[PDB]
Amino acid sequence: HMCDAFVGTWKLVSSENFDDYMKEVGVGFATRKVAGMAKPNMIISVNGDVITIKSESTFKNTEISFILGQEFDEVTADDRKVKSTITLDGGVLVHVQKWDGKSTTIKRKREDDKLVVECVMKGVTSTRVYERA
Ligand SMILES: CO[C@@H](C(=O)O)c1cccc(OCc2ccccc2Cl)c1OCc1ccccc1Cl
Repeated sequence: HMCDAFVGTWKLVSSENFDDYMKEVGVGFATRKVAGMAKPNMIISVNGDVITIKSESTFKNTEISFILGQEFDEVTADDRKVKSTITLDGGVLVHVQKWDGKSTTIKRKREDDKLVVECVMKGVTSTRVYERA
């Protein structure tokens, strides 16, 4: 029941500073422009200890499955090959991605009827807000 309030189908409804986040991560111009248009649907499910997060959009479809605290390989939507670990901290899903001596942290939390995603790379934060689909 660890992630019950996250489970479901969610649709992106707002974004702030995502272009700048992507710049900080090292994403190139064309990918930033196209990816920045996307309004993904995020599908979160749990089966035993395994959490699956799918993202479906016009730009790319991604899927990760993981156990909390157990590192895994991830290919991001911008084609980074990262090592990821996702944990729960006080009801917030905390996702750290490491690649090329770089790191980014993505936090997902339930706030009212929304799922709020905060993405941080160095001093740059982006906020992505999802509603139930
Ligand atoms: C599933 O993770 C979602 C979420 O929780 O909002 C999420 C959290 C943090 C960064 C994300 O994309 C980083 C990216 C995406 C595209 C280009 C450059 C970068 Cl740097 C992201 O996926 C967003 C995406 C996922 C799949 C398909 C399209 C999109 Cl636009």
